Amino acid sequence: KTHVQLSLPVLQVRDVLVRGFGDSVEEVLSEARQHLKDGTCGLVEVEKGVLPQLEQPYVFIKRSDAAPHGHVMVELVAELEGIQYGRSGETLGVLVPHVGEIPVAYRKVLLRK
Repeated sequence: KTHVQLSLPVLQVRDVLVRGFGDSVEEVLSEARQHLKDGTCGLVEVEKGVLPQLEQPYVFIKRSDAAPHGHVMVELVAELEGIQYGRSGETLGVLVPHVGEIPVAYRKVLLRK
């Protein structure tokens, strides 16, 4: 399938134990895609002071369309030193590895895979 319905656990930034996917734009996008497929991917909602608590490069999920079965359509955009790799809509949050942190909510997304 070109798209996969996912429910992403929403994590508080101060709970997150692994604060990024790796060390290059290509690696973080790769790792994010693998974790999204394996159901081992969390979402941190971006507010004032969140991103400097996480590791660059960042992986964002961004709205790709204006929501089948409640799932918002999204795609991945990476960022390193203020340059983004991809072009998409509004940020729903930043992706991080999920290693058993207790979520505060779930974000239903339809991922262009």
